[PDB]
Amino acid sequence: TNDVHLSGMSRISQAVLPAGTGTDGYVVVDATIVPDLLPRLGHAARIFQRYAVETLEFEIQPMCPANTGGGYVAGFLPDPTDNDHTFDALQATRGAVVAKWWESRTVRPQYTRTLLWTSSGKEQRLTSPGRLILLCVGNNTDVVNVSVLCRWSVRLSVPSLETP
Amino acid sequence: TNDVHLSGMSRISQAVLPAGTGTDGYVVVDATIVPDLLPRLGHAARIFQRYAVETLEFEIQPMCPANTGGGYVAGFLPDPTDNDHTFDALQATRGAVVAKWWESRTVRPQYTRTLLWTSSGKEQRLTSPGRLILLCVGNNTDVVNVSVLCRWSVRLSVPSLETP
Amino acid sequence: TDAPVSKASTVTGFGRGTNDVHLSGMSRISQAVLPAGTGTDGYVVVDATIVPDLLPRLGHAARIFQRYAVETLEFEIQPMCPANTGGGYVAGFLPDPTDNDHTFDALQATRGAVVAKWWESRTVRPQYTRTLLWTSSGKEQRLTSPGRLILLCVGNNTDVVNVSVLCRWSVRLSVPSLETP
Amino acid sequence: TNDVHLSGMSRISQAVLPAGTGTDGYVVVDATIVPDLLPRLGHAARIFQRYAVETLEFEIQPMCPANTGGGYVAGFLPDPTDNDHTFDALQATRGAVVAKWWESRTVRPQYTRTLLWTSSGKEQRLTSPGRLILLCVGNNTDVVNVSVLCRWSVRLSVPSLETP
Amino acid sequence: TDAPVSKASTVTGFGRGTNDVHLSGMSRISQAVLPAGTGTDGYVVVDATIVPDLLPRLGHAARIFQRYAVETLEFEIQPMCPANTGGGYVAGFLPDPTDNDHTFDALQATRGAVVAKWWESRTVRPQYTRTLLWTSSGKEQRLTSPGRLILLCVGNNTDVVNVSVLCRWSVRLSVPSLETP
Ligand SMILES: [Ca+2]
Ligand SMILES: [Ca+2]
Ligand SMILES: [Ca+2]
Ligand SMILES: [Ca+2]
Ligand SMILES: [Ca+2]
Repeated sequence: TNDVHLSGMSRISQAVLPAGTGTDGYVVVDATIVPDLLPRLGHAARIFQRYAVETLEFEIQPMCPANTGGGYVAGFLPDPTDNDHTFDALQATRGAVVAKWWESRTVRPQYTRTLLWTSSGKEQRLTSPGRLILLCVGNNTDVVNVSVLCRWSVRLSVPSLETP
Repeated sequence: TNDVHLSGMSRISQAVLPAGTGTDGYVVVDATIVPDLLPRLGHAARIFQRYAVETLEFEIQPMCPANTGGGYVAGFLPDPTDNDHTFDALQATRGAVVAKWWESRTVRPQYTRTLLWTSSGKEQRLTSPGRLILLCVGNNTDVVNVSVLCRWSVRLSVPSLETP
Repeated sequence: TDAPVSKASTVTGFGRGTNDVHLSGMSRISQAVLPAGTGTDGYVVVDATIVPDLLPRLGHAARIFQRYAVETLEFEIQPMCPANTGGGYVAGFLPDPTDNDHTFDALQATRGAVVAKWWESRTVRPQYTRTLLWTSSGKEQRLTSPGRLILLCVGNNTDVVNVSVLCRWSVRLSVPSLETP
Repeated sequence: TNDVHLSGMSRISQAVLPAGTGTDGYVVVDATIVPDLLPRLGHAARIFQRYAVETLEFEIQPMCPANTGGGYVAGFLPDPTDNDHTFDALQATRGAVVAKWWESRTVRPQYTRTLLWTSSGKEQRLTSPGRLILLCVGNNTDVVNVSVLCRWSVRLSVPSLETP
Repeated sequence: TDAPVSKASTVTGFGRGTNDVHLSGMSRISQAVLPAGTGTDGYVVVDATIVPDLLPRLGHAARIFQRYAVETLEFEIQPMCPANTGGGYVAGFLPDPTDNDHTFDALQATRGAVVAKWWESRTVRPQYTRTLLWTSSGKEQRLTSPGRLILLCVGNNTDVVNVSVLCRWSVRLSVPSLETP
């Protein structure tokens, strides 16, 4: 048919959290997972109309001095409209992880296996499988550079060219 | 999987219509059927993101003297965005009933079986299967204590804590 | 193929719409609230000419059709007054829209007329014309409406009566068009 | 695997030949068929490294009055390095067509089915299946608006983002 | 029939030429005359890149075709010197046109290489690429030529040697065109 199964890895966000401001509940990476964020999927969505996320797995890859004594929590809220940035909301979601700033982690969430829309629109629940939230649980002694890699396996369909 | 199946009866609305304030077309209960209204299902959906109604059967218990004069009509619009609160909408829809103020009737409605969302959004078309309306046909004589009990049976999924 | 001066038109499917819809349903043609003591013998509670405009969901469907034929027509008087009220009502269907006589005898003559007390419901199964009737209005209304429902008070009423006249229509529209108000 | 199959029609070139400027042998469209020219396939190949043409069928739509005087000849050299832009090359190759300025013809060419590259290189012999030429046979009378639409069907591989 | 504004073109047989010719033959790719005493070890007697231009009768045929595939290639070294001359020759076919190494070991490594004395003839049955190669030149010559024949003096020659390198090519041209110099 018209379906194409693409996959790859991408860096949705990279943030330099300064030393001393790593207070609990402070959002570090609060990103909405739309095809725009992923570069290869960004190019591939412009030539299609409806996609479905078959597999989505994030990786937190902090790069900090070992003297850093803080921690992070990572989660994937499957509701793009959600504006809650509390620890309990993250931890309740499937696949949420808690770790120290010197340990990379993997988040395996529960994405909705439905046919979404590549393009943007008025309602975000039809255009984004969810949104990733990372909170700095503990105060960090040193500046921490955090990178949130993503591994996606979408199924594009309904061929059509579009514009940003 | 995560196909939590729940069922049970719950009072969506308790209304006290005063005597002599039953002008025809007066709306007694105008409730958008979201999981938050149902007590047990409210707690259930506070820890889930998606639900899908599998069996919905409202039943009306008015506690009134058998000699009271008046009547009630009940219906369930399968479109939450509809704001029409007249007898025409109720008589048009399927499963609507009309009865005397002392009778108990079951409003077996036509609802959607897709996967809706347990939280608010821009449109209610993905958050609630419809809207229940109860209108006071004729002028009541005594005081009316009506209670609408909802026999619901939904299936939840996508575990995630939520805050109202 | 050659290049002609002007090529032939290629509109094939023009004026080939559907000419048969068996629309049916139930609707309230009249709602009345009689104050106590005003139900004098002969008072006209309901005087409704059965036209497609009167029926709400049938009006829009008849707007896009020329002729309709009533296949099944039934009325159901449903008073909502208590069982302690005194008086009677009579309900009937005059098959002549131009008739303006409003008396108990006139209704009683017609087939299917019902006489009852106000605390009891009745169904008026009438005699209507099966022929095709035009949807739109005209000089003579006898080509547009099967008849007129009339509901009278047989006797003086004691309490306040809230009657409701329901109709179960079943038409078969044809001759497609886009009739306009 | 990574055998993304795509297909569709796309206008490689829109040309406006002025009236009275149709000297015989004038080249209207001289396009090397790289994926960049095709709009949808351009976006597709910006996120891939190798493609392999599986079905290539150009079709010419000139919008001209039926009474115009002149003609067009079209061909597809399967060698991108060829710089000959004369009628001899077109009449030699397979699938070439000649017609009046108001007629639509399909240039069914002889192309290579190997795996080419989506980016530039020292030689075009591994980056494009060939070169399309459209020549103005005879002198045009009116103004000519020619559009060449390419029915393409390629298979991409080796995912990698590229910048033009 | 009617008279159209402009009649349709009637060119039917356009761009339908033959795309398969199995041209074959034999030709001399190099003729050398070595003066006595100059056949020092390692001297390059023959260094010939096998291209359609080099083969005389194949050049014109490849001028009217795009891609050719070598189906059978064989070389025959035929010295014409007497039997009283001392020294040896080595002949081989490097399958890489860009290779410029000219040593005895390089030829000896390849399959089909021959080493002989000057008063004796040998046939070089080489290993060539069966794939389709473009007739015309380009940026990379590895898509245009199967390889390069190299003939060296193994040892110092005593008399004057007149060697002659013959090639038995057998190609299969395709993808018709009118390629130009
Ligand atoms: Ca779109
Ligand atoms: Ca939510
Ligand atoms: Ca009419
Ligand atoms: Ca590249
Ligand atoms: Ca060439």
